[PDB]
Parts: sequence; C-alpha cells; structure tokens
Amino acid sequence: RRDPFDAARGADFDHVYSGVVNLSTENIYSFNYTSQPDQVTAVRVYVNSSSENLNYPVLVVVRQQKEVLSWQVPLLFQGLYQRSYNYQEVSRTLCPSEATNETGPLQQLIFVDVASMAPLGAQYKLLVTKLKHFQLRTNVAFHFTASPSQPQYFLYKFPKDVDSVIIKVVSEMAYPCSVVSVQNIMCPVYDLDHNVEFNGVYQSMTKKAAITLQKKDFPGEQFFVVFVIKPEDYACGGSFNLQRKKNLEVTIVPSIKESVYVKSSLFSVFIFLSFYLGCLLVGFVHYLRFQKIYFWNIITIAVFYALPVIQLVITYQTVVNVTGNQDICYYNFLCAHPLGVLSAFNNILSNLGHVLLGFLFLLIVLRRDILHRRALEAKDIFAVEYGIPKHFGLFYAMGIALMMEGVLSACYHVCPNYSNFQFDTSFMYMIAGLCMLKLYQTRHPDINASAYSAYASFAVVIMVTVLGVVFGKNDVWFWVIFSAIHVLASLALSTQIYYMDRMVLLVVGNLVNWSFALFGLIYRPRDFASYMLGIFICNLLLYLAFYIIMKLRSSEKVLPVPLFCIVATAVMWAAALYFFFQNLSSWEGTPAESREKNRECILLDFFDDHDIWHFLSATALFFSFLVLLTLDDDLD
Amino acid sequence: RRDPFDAARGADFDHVYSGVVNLSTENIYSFNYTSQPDQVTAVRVYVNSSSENLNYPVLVVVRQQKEVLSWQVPLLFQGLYQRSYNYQEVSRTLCPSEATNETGPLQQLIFVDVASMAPLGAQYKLLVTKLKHFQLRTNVAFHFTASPSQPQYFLYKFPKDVDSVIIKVVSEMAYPCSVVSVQNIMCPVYDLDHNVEFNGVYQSMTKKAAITLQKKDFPGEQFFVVFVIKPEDYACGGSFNLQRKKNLEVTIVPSIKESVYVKSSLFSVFIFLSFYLGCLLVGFVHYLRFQKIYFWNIITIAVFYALPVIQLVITYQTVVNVTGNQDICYYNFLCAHPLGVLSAFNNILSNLGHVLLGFLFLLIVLRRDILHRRALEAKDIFAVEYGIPKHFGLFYAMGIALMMEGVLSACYHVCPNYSNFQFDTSFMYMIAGLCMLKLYQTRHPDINASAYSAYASFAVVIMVTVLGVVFGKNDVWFWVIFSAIHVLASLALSTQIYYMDRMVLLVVGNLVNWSFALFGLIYRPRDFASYMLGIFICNLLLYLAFYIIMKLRSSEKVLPVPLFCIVATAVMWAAALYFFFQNLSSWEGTPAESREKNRECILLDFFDDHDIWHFLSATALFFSFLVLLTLDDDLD
Ligand SMILES: *[C@@H]1O[C@H](CO)[C@@H](O[C@@H]2O[C@H](CO)[C@@H](O)[C@H](O)[C@H]2NC(C)=O)[C@H](O)[C@H]1NC(C)=O
Ligand SMILES: *[C@@H]1O[C@H](CO)[C@@H](O[C@@H]2O[C@H](CO)[C@@H](O)[C@H](O)[C@H]2NC(C)=O)[C@H](O)[C@H]1NC(C)=O
Ligand SMILES: *[C@@H]1O[C@H](CO)[C@@H](O[C@@H]2O[C@H](CO)[C@@H](O)[C@H](O)[C@H]2NC(C)=O)[C@H](O)[C@H]1NC(C)=O
Ligand SMILES: *[C@@H]1O[C@H](CO)[C@@H](O[C@@H]2O[C@H](CO)[C@@H](O)[C@H](O)[C@H]2NC(C)=O)[C@H](O)[C@H]1NC(C)=O
Ligand SMILES: CC(C)CCC[C@@H](C)[C@H]1CC[C@H]2[C@@H]3CC=C4C[C@@H](O)CC[C@]4(C)[C@H]3CC[C@]12C
Ligand SMILES: CC(C)CCC[C@@H](C)[C@H]1CC[C@H]2[C@@H]3CC=C4C[C@@H](O)CC[C@]4(C)[C@H]3CC[C@]12C
Ligand SMILES: CC(C)CCC[C@@H](C)[C@H]1CC[C@H]2[C@@H]3CC=C4C[C@@H](O)CC[C@]4(C)[C@H]3CC[C@]12C
Ligand SMILES: CC(C)CCC[C@@H](C)[C@H]1CC[C@H]2[C@@H]3CC=C4C[C@@H](O)CC[C@]4(C)[C@H]3CC[C@]12C
Ligand SMILES: CC(C)CCC[C@@H](C)[C@H]1CC[C@H]2[C@@H]3CC=C4C[C@@H](O)CC[C@]4(C)[C@H]3CC[C@]12C
Ligand SMILES: CC(C)CCC[C@@H](C)[C@H]1CC[C@H]2[C@@H]3CC=C4C[C@@H](O)CC[C@]4(C)[C@H]3CC[C@]12C
Ligand SMILES: CC(C)CCC[C@@H](C)[C@H]1CC[C@H]2[C@@H]3CC=C4C[C@@H](O)CC[C@]4(C)[C@H]3CC[C@]12C
Ligand SMILES: CC(C)CCC[C@@H](C)[C@H]1CC[C@H]2[C@@H]3CC=C4C[C@@H](O)CC[C@]4(C)[C@H]3CC[C@]12C
Ligand SMILES: *[C@@H]1O[C@H](CO)[C@@H](O)[C@H](O)[C@H]1NC(C)=O
Ligand SMILES: *[C@@H]1O[C@H](CO)[C@@H](O)[C@H](O)[C@H]1NC(C)=O
Ligand SMILES: *[C@@H]1O[C@H](CO)[C@@H](O)[C@H](O)[C@H]1NC(C)=O
Ligand SMILES: *[C@@H]1O[C@H](CO)[C@@H](O)[C@H](O)[C@H]1NC(C)=O
Ligand SMILES: [Zn+2]
Ligand SMILES: [Zn+2]
Repeated sequence: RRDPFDAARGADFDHVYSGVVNLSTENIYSFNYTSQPDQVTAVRVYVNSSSENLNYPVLVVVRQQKEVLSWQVPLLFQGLYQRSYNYQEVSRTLCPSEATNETGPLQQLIFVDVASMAPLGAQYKLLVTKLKHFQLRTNVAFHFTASPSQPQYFLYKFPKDVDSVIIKVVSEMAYPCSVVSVQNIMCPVYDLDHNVEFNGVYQSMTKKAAITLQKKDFPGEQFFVVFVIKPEDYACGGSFNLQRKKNLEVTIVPSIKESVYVKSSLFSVFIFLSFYLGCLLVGFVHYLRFQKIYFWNIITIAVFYALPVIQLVITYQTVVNVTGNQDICYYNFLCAHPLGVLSAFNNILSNLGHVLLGFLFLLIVLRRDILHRRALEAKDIFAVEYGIPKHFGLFYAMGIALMMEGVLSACYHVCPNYSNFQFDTSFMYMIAGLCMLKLYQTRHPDINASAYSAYASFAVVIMVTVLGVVFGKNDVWFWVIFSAIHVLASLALSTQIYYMDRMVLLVVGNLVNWSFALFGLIYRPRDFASYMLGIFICNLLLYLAFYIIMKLRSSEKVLPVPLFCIVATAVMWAAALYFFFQNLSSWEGTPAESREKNRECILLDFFDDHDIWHFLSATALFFSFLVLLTLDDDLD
Repeated sequence: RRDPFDAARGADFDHVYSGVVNLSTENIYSFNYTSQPDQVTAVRVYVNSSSENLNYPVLVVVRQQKEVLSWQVPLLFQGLYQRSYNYQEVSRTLCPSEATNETGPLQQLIFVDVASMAPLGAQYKLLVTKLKHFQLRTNVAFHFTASPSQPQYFLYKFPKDVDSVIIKVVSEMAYPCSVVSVQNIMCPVYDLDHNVEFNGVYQSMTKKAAITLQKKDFPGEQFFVVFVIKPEDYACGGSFNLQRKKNLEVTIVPSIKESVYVKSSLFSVFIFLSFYLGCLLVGFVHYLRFQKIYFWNIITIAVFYALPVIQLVITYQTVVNVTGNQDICYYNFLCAHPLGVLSAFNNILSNLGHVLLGFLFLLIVLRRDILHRRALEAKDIFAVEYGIPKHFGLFYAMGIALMMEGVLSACYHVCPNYSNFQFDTSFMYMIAGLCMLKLYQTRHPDINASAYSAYASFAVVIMVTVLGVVFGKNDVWFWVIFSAIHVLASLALSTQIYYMDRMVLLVVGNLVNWSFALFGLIYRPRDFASYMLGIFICNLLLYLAFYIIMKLRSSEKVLPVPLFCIVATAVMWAAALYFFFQNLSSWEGTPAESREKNRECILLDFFDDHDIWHFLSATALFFSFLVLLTLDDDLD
C-alpha cells in the first residue's frame, strides 16, 4: 500500500519547489507546523505551471485533517458567446482553525499532491507560504491584489465595545468587476466564482463598496471577508500571459452611536417648528397692533398612488432584509443609517419639512379665508371697486399636494429602484400646474376649466415621461416627436396667453428653442422625469417673473412682505437647485456603476446631499406659495 | 517519487471493495474502460464509511484526464438555528465525454484515491458502476431516487424535428425540498447544494415541476437535467442512519405546434364576434318588422391604475426572461404557452371578451339612447304618464369599466406576483357598485349622490382589503373589527332601502349573519380580495332578486326578452362561479407550494380553468348589464 511518510518530501514553506510529472509519476509534500493560542495561522498555496499544455493539465490536491481541496493549474474559464480563457497561475488560502487556551497548542500536518497524465511530462512550480497579514484591525487601512484565479479573504474580530461596523472597499481602475462577501467562521469558505453568492451578504463592485454589519448576527463576534474577481465584465458594465490583476484597499470603521440619532431627530423637529413659532409671533404682533371637488379628487388620487407603491416597497424591503442580497435597492450605502427593520432611516426622516410646512400653509390659508368670509358677512364695498374675487380651494389643494409629495418621497426613498423612478417628484408637477392655474386665474377672469384640465395634463405628462424612459432610451424618432410637440405646445400657450409687452412671447419662445437646441446637441439626459421637473420649474419661474414685471409696469407699489418673500424664495430656490444637481446613485445603469458615485455624508454625521435637497425644496415651495398668496395685498 | 501504476490496484466495476486506512496508508485504484462512437458512458462512484468518526473523516479523490473531484465520506451539513447533520454514504457521477466517429474509440483511465488521517484506522467501502440508464427518450417516463448527499443527473438529446420540449417532474411525498436544473453539455456540472443555481434555468419543487425549453438556445441540441435534494425544508415550506431519500419520476414531451395558436386565436375571435352577428341579425329582423363626469373620471383612473402596474410588470417580465430564475412569477407552468417574449400567451389572449362585450354593450346603449333622444325630439306624451326618466351616463360608465377591467386583468396576468393580487378583479368592484347604484336610482327618484360616493366606497374597500391581506394574515382583532363594520353597514343599508315585503330586510340581515358565522368558524380564507368579490356578487344578485320579485308582486307581465336575459345571466353566473372556485397556483405561500397545484389544460390544447373563468365572467357581466337595461321595457 502507499506510504505517505515514506514517499513524502519533508518540506518547508517559502521554498519554490519545481518538478516535472509524467503519467506514472506523482509528487507529494508533507508540510508541518504548529499553532499557538491567541494567534491565527492561514497557509496559502501558489501553483504555476510554466508550460501552456491544455490537453493534459496538472492536477493539485491538498489534504488536511478534515478537509480536501483540488483543482487544475491551467484553470479554464468559459464565457458567453463561446469564449475561452486560460490562467496559468493559481492560488488558494486554506481554512484556518482557532486554538484556545483550553485546547493548548495544536500540531498540524498538510499534504500536497501534484499529478498529471501527459505522456511526455508537465512542469510545475509550487510555493507554500504562511500569512502574517491575515487579521484586520479597526480603522487601519489595508492594500492587496486579486485575480480571477486567485481569490482572497481575511479575518476580522469584533472589539469589546463596538456594536456595529462598516466595511469600505476602494479601487482605482474599474476594468474587471468584483464581488465582496461577508461570511461566518465555519469551514469551508466559498471563495469561488460559482458559489460565492450562496451564503452571507455580498455586493458586486467595480470601484466602491460599503457593507454595514451588526454584532448580534454573528456568533463569536468574528467574520471572514472574501474578495473574488470575475472573468468577464458583462454583469457590472460593458464587454469583457493572461491576467486581470485588480488592486483593492479595505477599511473597517465603527458605526455611529444613538446619540447621533437623538441629535438629528431633535434638530430636524426644531428647525421646522421655528417657522410655526415665528408665525405665532407675527400673529401676536398683528393682534397687538389691532388692539370643493379637490377634496375627494386629492383623496382618491392619494389612495390610488399610495396603496400600490406602498405594498411594492414593503415587499422589496422584506425581500432585501431576508435574502441578504444588497443589489436590489439603489441606496447610497456610504451614508445609510438603519433603524429597526428600516435600512435608510435618514433618507426618510429628512422628509419632515414637506409635511410641516404644508400643514402651516394650510392653517394660515384656512384662517385667512375664514377671516375674509366673516368680513364679507359683515359686508364691505371697499372690496368691490377696490377689490377682486377671492378663491380658497386652490391653496388648500396646493398644501395637500405638498403633504402628498412628502409622503410619496418617503415611500419611494424606503427603497429606490428602477420601477419607482417617479413618485419621487411626481406631485411637484401638480404643484407647478396649480401655481400656473392660480396665476392665470388671478389676472384674467375666472373662466375656470373645471378641475380636470390639469388632471388630463398630468396624465398625458406622466404618459410621455414613462414612454420615453421605458422606450426612448436609445431612439430619436420619439425624441423628435416630443420636441415638436413641446414647441407646438409652447407656441399655443404663448398665443393663448397673449390674447409694451409684445416681446415677452418672443422671449419665451426663444428660451424654449434654446433649450431645444441644448438637449438636441447633448441628446443624452437619460432622465426624462428630471427634465420634466426642470422644465416645469423654468416655466413657473418665467411666468412669475413676467407677472411681477407687468405689475411693476402698471405703476403700483409692492408691499414689503411680498418683496421679502420673493427674495427668500429666490435664494432658497438657488440653494435647492444646487443641492439637486449633485448626483448620488442612480437607478439607470447596473448596480455596480450606481454605487460608483457615493459620498460620505455632510452637515452632521447623519445627512447628505439628497436630504438637504429635500429640505431646500420644501422651504422654496413654501415661500413660493406664500409669495403667490400675498403678492396682491396692495390691490385692496 | 510516487508511482501510481506501481501501487495501483487494477480493479473492475461493480465489485464492492473494502479497506481500512491509517495515517501512513492510502489506497489507490486504477479503473479503465473504453468508449465507442454513438454511445454515452457515465461512471458513478459510491463510497460508504461504516464508522461514524467525525474528527477523522475519510477523504476521496477521483482523478481523470482533465478533471479532479474530491470530498469526504461523512458529509457534514450546517443548517439554520445551529443545526448539524452527518451523512455516511456519498455518491457522484463523473462528467461524460462524447466519442465522435472522427475521434474513434477512446480509452479512458480513472484513478480513485482513498486516504484518511485517523491515528488508529478508518474503514471504507467503495463501489464503481457504469450507467446504462443515462440518456433520456421523449415521451418515455423514468423513475429514480436522490438524497442530499447523492445528487443525480441525466442527458437528453434533441430529436430531429422537435423544436420545443417540456420537462415534467413528479413526486409523491413532498417532505424534503428539491431543485431541478437544466444545463448545457460543458463540464464541469454543478450538481452541489451551493452551486446548482449558478448556471442554467432552475426550479425549486416539492411535488411538481415543469420547465419549457426551446432549441436555438442550446448548441448541440443536448442538455443535462440535474436533480439536487436539500438538507432542510425551510425554503420550500415548514421546518426541517440519517437519510432523506426522495423518489422522483421525470418525463419529456414535445411542445405544441403553431397550428394550435392559429386555431385558438380564430376560435377566440369568432366565438365573441358571434354576439355582434346575432345582434345585427336581430336588428335586421326588427327593421323588417317595422317595414359627462364619468368620461374624464374613468380616463384618469385608466392611467393612474395602468402606468405603475404596467411598468412594474414590464420590469418583472424582462428580469425573469434575462436571469432565467423561474421562481418570481406565480404562473401555472403546466399550461403556459409563450409567444415571442411573452411567457404566458394564453392567459392574456383569453381576455378578448372583457373588451369585446364591453364595446358591444357601449354601442347598443349609445344606439338606444340616440333613438330615445330622437323620439323625444319628435315628442311623445306616452312616455310621461306611462314612462319613466331616462339616463345614459351609468351604462357608459359600466361599459368603460368592463373594457378597462379586461386590460387590468391582462396586465396582471403578464406576471402574477404577491404585489399584484389586485388588478385581477378590482374593477368589477366598481362594476357591482355601479349596478347597485343604477338599481337604486331606477326605482326611487333620481336623488343622484353625484359620483364620488362610490368613489370613496371603492377607495375605502381597496384600502381595507390591502390592509387585511398585508397585516391581517394571522391577526383576529382586525377581523373582528371588519365583521362588526360589515354588520353595521348591512344594517344601515337595509334600513335605508326599507324607507308584504317587511321580511326581506330580515332575510338579508340573516344571510349576512350566516356569512359572518361561516367565515368566523372557517376563519381561514386568506384571500381578502376573493371574499370581497364574493360578497359584492352576493349582494348584487340579492338586490336584483328582491327587485325582480317586488316587480312581480306589482302585477305586471315581464317582456320575454328580460326573462331570457335573466335566465342566461343566472346560468352563466353559476358556470363562472364553478370555474372560479377551481384553484391553480396562488401568490400566497412559497413558490414550491404554489406550483404544487397545477393542471394540464382543458378544452382545446391551449386554455385551462382560469381562461374559462375569464370568459364566463365577461359573459355573465354582459348579460347582467343587458338585463338591467332592458328590465323595464314593459313600463312604456
Ligand atoms: C516519467 O518521468 C520521467 C521524467 O523524469 C521520465 O521517465 C524517466 O526516464 C529515465 C530515462 O529512461 C529513467 O532513468 C527514469 O527512471 C524514468 N523515471 C520515471 C518516473 O519513469 C518520463 O518523462 C516519464 N515516463 C515515461 C514512460 O515517459
Ligand atoms: C508563476 O508566474 C508568476 C508570474 O508569471 C511568477 O511570479 C513572479 O514572482 C516573482 C517573485 O518576486 C516576481 O519577482 C515576479 O515579478 C513574478 N512574475 C511576474 C511576471 O511579475 C511565479 O513565481 C511563477 N511561479 C509560481 C510558483 O508562482
Ligand atoms: C497503519 O495501518 C495498520 C492497520 O492495517 C496499522 O499499522 C500496521 O501495524 C502492523 C503491526 O505492527 C504492521 O505489521 C503493519 O505493517 C502496519 N501497517 C502500516 C501501514 O503501518 C496501523 O493502524 C497504522 N499505523 C499506525 C502507526 O498506527
Ligand atoms: C453503505 O450503506 C448503505 C445503506 O446503509 C448500503 O446500501 C445497501 O445496499 C444493499 C445492496 O443492494 C441493499 O440491499 C441494502 O438495503 C442497502 N442498505 C440499506 C440500509 O438499505 C451500502 O452497501 C453501504 N456501502 C456502500 C459502499 O454503499
Ligand atoms: C402614515 C404615513 C405618514 C407613513 C409614512 C411612512 C411609511 C410609508 C413607513 C413608516 C413605517 C414603515 C414600516 C415600518 C416597519 C416595517 C416592517 C418591515 O418588515 C417591512 C416594512 C415596514 C412595514 C415599513 C414600511 C414603510 C412604513 C409603513
Ligand atoms: C414624514 C415622516 C417620514 C415623518 C416620520 C413619521 C413616521 C414615518 C415615523 C415616526 C416614528 C417612526 C417609528 C419609530 C420606531 C420604530 C420601531 C422600529 O423597530 C421600526 C421602525 C419604527 C416603527 C419607526 C418607523 C417610522 C416612524 C413611524
Ligand atoms: C437638472 C436637469 C433635470 C435639467 C433641468 C435644469 C433646470 C432645473 C434649470 C436649467 C435652466 C434653469 C432656468 C434658467 C433661467 C431662469 C430664468 C430666471 O429668471 C428664473 C429661473 C430660470 C427659469 C431657471 C430655472 C431652473 C432651470 C430651468
Ligand atoms: C438664474 C437663476 C435661476 C439662478 C439661481 C440658481 C443657481 C444657484 C443655480 C443655477 C445653475 C446652478 C449650477 C449648475 C452647475 C454647476 C456646476 C457644478 O460643478 C457645481 C454646481 C453648479 C455651479 C450649480 C450651482 C447652482 C446654480 C448656480
Ligand atoms: C393597448 C392595450 C390593449 C395593451 C394591453 C396589453 C399590454 C399590457 C401588453 C401589450 C404588448 C405587451 C408588451 C409586448 C412585448 C414586451 C417585450 C418584453 O421584453 C417586455 C414586455 C413587453 C414590453 C410587453 C408588456 C405588456 C404589453 C405592453
Ligand atoms: C387582453 C386584451 C386586451 C389583448 C388584446 C390585444 C392583442 C391583439 C395584443 C395584446 C398583446 C399583444 C402581443 C404582445 C407581444 C407580442 C410579441 C411580438 O413578438 C409579436 C406580437 C405580439 C404577439 C403582440 C400581438 C398583439 C397582442 C396579442
Ligand atoms: C369564493 C370565495 C371568495 C368565497 C365567496 C363565495 C361567494 C362567491 C358565494 C358564497 C355564497 C353565494 C351566494 C349564496 C346565495 C345566493 C342567493 C341566490 O339567489 C343567488 C346567488 C347567491 C347570491 C350566491 C352567490 C355566490 C356566493 C356569494
Ligand atoms: C346560479 C346562482 C344562484 C349561483 C348558485 C351557486 C352555484 C352555481 C355554486 C355555489 C357553490 C358551488 C360549488 C362549490 C364547490 C364545488 C366543489 C368543486 O370540486 C366542484 C364545483 C362545486 C360543486 C361548486 C359548483 C357550483 C356551485 C354549486
Ligand atoms: C512538526 O514535527 C513533526 C514532523 O511531522 C510533527 O509530528 C509535529 O507535530 C510538528 N511540530 C511542530 C512544532 O511543528
Ligand atoms: C488565554 O490566556 C491569555 C493570557 O494572557 C489571555 O489574555 C486570554 O484572554 C486567554 N483566552 C481565553 C479564551 O481564556
Ligand atoms: C484497458 O487496458 C489498459 C490497462 O490500463 C489501458 O491502458 C487501456 O487503455 C484500456 N483498454 C480498454 C479497451 O479498456
Ligand atoms: C457515425 O457513423 C454511424 C454509422 O451508422 C452513423 O449512424 C452516425 O450518424 C455517424 N456519426 C457521425 C457524427 O458521423
Ligand atoms: Zn429625494
Ligand atoms: Zn384571472
């Protein structure tokens, strides 16, 4: 019978053994070592077959006390479109075993067998090395390299006090894709292409990756971090001595404490309660100085828009929480602090203003309308020859739209995805349309188009946006049709509004044509909803400026409060647009590329760009509504 | 150096070798064989270690010309909640290599090494057998068994003419879950627990599985079918000499031809064009004898309900087509014939009636209303003393609701899922509500409650159903609250309708109470939408029956046409309810259990139960609308 000790070559690590194997010859080595308590040893085996022989690959088998590994040196990879790749260098890290004080020192023996079947012979070069840079320490960086045939992984241990950690992986050249996974300390370790996704959380990456881990999940307070490169780049982007070495740096940082949550919640509440306090102060000062269809329409639309998206997001959040695959939601993982089951608590809590300011506007408008109704009940002719008709439902509709926009934004931000690209700024379309309607009605007679003209406009706009996003991704005929429709609509609106100021119509038409040429030359926004939002904002601001300049030309003085509100609205809009143009993650494109643009939070240790955008949008919209309400105070 | 031939034991298949291995001993066998053209050989290796030693398992390594396999005899499995399982028998099928005429007969050698590290010794029993039942033949069944540590797989070759095939797998006892996968002929073959989902389509199963394959996808017109059992049953259902042997039967059947598509399309078109032909003939015979809000409301609801679900189903269909994981959509895979990119063509084409019948009803109502308007223009006092007020909006609303319910059902059936349980019968809620409103208005004065009463009713009903399904799955407090609200609503409706027939209110209340007791004792419908549909249908039929009986008690003769329409409506309702009660697949429950209840098509070779349900529902609704329209013809 075969005797390993008899034919084994008592060998030592770090010596590059070389050999040649025939059909009737096999080589075996008998490495030995010892492990001591409080230390972790991880052996690594490198095998390079100098020859390129492919019909008779060299077969390598590593035997330990309780595990067996095996592979070939000329590793062969098969890729789509019938492509073949051959790698002539292979490496593997053996699963380590801990040694406790009770167990004491442990002696370990490892056998390595190299054998082939070539009739003439195949060369091989074998190296076995120990690992000193195996463990990882919190806050200390680390650099290394990986290859499609040389997967890597390391060990981390939970400190005494840390209850949550973040793993950040950074690279420079994103040519070959990669996968980063976290697993428990239970051999075997799945560090292969076809089994790395079986267990533990994982993330595909090309230039950036971030994973947040708690403590209660892992027994023993330790885990393995595995990095695996991929033969082809189809999954994470474009198309595909062969080698694809990729350099990586890995950092582990403790997570924030609950004190940050308390601070952020208190700040968010109080910053917006200050507005109510100021309104109460102003009302007190004024008192001292003195000393329909929209309802059910909005209710139905809100329920219709809420139930489906709400259930869809519930299901997506549950699935992402259960399966552990962090490639479904398009979060901004660098700053996403979870609470309870929620995965991104900040992005939802940052929507408090959209509700609070809407509530304040509703309260103020209701009080003003009730006061005007009481005054009319008392009757006064000063509001007839020196007054204009008053309407109330429009402002309530605007405020309810603001509330619904806030709730929709929160629901969408629960888990962003390509199927929820709308519901993020959808209701601001309605807000802009309502402001347009209010401006149109205030100057000209009522001539109300009931309420369904705006409904049809919104339905058509959503139709066109969805059609363009889902189909107009790469086509231009639809783009030409949309441009023609937009130009025709602009001309028709200009003609209708027209019937000293004969050049404003030409100015608006020329601005629209300039935008037409701009995106025709650029011809690649790829975000139809964003451009629709921008165009609505542009038209609203243009109409507001035209109306204000016309009022100025009419030789009347504007009350100071409308002027202050105008300036505040302008500044807030500027800031909000600045924070909006910043891009963090995007539903379009593969998840690996979406995370390629992430940032590590601004302001406090909680918020980031998008939260500031939410805040500034809420404030700017509130000030615009107040300006619209109060602009015509001097007329009475 | 090590010499394989020197220590190799020239062995033969089917002989159960036995041995004992120590630290310094390792046994090797050197099996040999030859492969001839037009035949496929697949060796299989069984290894059983009699001892239960966990600390010192036996290591087995199989070496071939181009592949190496390795494993341990006492296989260890880790399961959730810190559970461990050990299997003492292992088996494996080597990847076969085809032998072509040009290549000629091919000699093959296979080395098997058994080695351990026990200080005393470990026993082992090894068997190597050839496979004669490896290939699969079309339409011929096959029985076999599998175990968590003994995965199986077989080969299939595409016949000359078959362009599409179906693989059906059947079992009897669904205790241990299983996975069935299809892969190409390219070694290695992933038949392990942690890598079986990497490549090729796959399906989790417990009692039934079905997979449809085309021909152009596979080069060589051949493929491997792999069956893998699972250590635990958490994924596919409940909780978890150890063994879990599972018996399976596999059949392969050629798919249908395009002639079936042509036949089914022509039949579906003509069966429903027959209604228009009959209406035209009736109009011809009659001629020979003679010889606003709803619009915009429904149009807005159309987009508001279509765009989210339409885009969402687009995304699901694209993803399921791309990845190849057949566990997202809850189809009925036994009868799902795809066309182009669509995966279930029949379930969509079976919705032609919901549109055609609605269009016919709209046309007939428009013609009748226009004729009545012309007659009124001519003026006739007969329709005053012996006439009743005429209305038209409700009938148009009903027709549009039907025409939109058809499209909603089609969109939902594009890819059924737990996030789309509505949109299958939602619009018929509004249909029943409108029928009730029309019945209320026809007898009592107009007293139109505008149109938003039913709007709020529908919104509240949908909200309640969604809340119950998402949350009231295992709770009873919500169920008690819902029952109390239903009883209160029934009492209020009876009181309002009341103000010879003093017992009808008691009868309706008692029927509602009987339903209360029924679903309280059963207390497990777990389909809130289904029971909402049932209750709405029951109330509609109940009110219609009481109205008709009251009219009968009024001592007037009913025109034969309304009687015929009533009888046809009753018969169609009975048939539709019968076809509805049949259950094929269900979004609730794991996908493995959902496919556990599937059926192999009825009627032609295309349709099944659900399509017949669609047809019968459309016909019954159309006849009910016609009955409502024509019920009071005798009055004039
Ligand atoms: C086996 O490998 C060796 C390569 O070193 C070759 O065979 C050797 O041939 C020489 C010359 O006759 C002998 O002195 C050695 O004893 C042989 N060794 C062995 C292990 O066979 C050859 O490449 C291989 N064997 C054959 C038959 O080609
Ligand atoms: C197999 O090939 C690789 C690369 O072809 C060899 O790696 C070399 O390692 C030395 C050691 O410092 C470096 O100086 C060389 O630069 C490396 N090669 C290259 C191309 O950079 C490796 O030694 C070969 N053999 C084994 C067993 O790995
Ligand atoms: C090796 O296996 C054998 C069991 O078959 C044991 O060692 C044998 O011991 C007898 C008695 O001294 C010798 O005659 C044999 O030559 C030995 N065989 C071998 C392969 O060493 C024992 O179980 C194992 N070896 C040890 C050291 O325990
Ligand atoms: C390992 O154990 C299994 C079962 O424990 C053995 O399988 C037996 O095979 C014979 C051959 O027909 C059957 O008659 C027995 O019924 C099987 N066992 C049982 C429990 O049913 C097997 O022979 C053992 N060894 C190997 C190498 O498989
Ligand atoms: C009433 C309005 C203001 C609420 C707006 C925020 C809503 C959308 C938020 C607040 C609380 C959230 C829920 C809190 C907890 C969980 C449990 C988790 O396993 C699934 C998601 C689910 C069910 C969340 C879904 C989104 C949610 C309902
Ligand atoms: C405009 C909105 C976002 C403002 C915040 C209001 C709502 C959404 C907030 C207020 C209090 C919050 C809850 C506070 C505590 C918990 C318990 C935790 O285990 C799950 C999340 C859950 C249930 C939170 C979900 C979101 C929540 C309901
Ligand atoms: C950001 C992507 C979606 C493209 C859209 C950009 C939008 C937000 C930008 C681009 C051009 C901008 C406009 C340029 C000029 C003016 C005139 C000024 O008196 C009021 C603001 C207004 C009308 C701007 C509003 C914001 C605007 C419309
Ligand atoms: C004409 C009126 C409406 C302008 C008021 C809005 C202002 C604040 C907006 C309009 C265009 C915006 C800029 C558009 C593009 C860039 C380049 C980017 O790398 C930094 C931000 C920056 C510089 C933006 C900052 C905010 C910005 C200047
Ligand atoms: C106009 C009305 C009657 C149509 C109602 C059925 C709708 C939902 C059907 C008709 C055509 C269908 C499309 C036909 C082809 C494909 C390509 C596939 O890769 C994604 C789905 C997609 C895009 C289908 C989605 C569903 C679809 C849009
Ligand atoms: C349910 C009701 C509304 C459907 C009635 C409209 C019919 C005619 C529509 C609905 C879906 C459509 C199909 C959608 C997708 C494809 C795949 C394409 O490669 C050929 C055309 C084909 C096969 C379409 C033909 C027309 C079609 C069958
Ligand atoms: C099938 C699941 C969702 C449970 C609901 C079952 C429904 C559809 C069943 C159960 C009880 C049935 C009702 C029982 C009695 C009557 C009175 C009769 O004069 C007309 C039929 C009618 C009105 C039935 C209609 C169908 C019905 C409502
Ligand atoms: C005509 C109107 C009043 C409807 C009357 C109710 C009739 C049509 C319905 C109500 C309950 C139904 C039954 C409920 C359950 C089953 C068991 C199933 O394995 C076969 C069909 C069968 C036997 C159904 C046949 C149709 C049925 C009898
Ligand atoms: C190495 O020495 C012998 C040789 O195999 C081995 O039995 C022993 O366990 C090892 N001890 C150490 C300290 O490496
Ligand atoms: C083992 O002993 C060392 C001695 O310093 C101590 O630091 C360590 O915590 C001990 N470990 C265990 C598991 O007892
Ligand atoms: C079996 O016989 C020898 C023994 O190793 C082997 O070389 C040869 O290829 C095999 N031939 C056949 C016909 O099986
Ligand atoms: C090989 O020869 C046999 C002889 O009957 C023939 O049937 C078969 O088609 C041939 N196959 C190839 C690939 O030439
Ligand atoms: Zn946002
Ligand atoms: Zn259906």
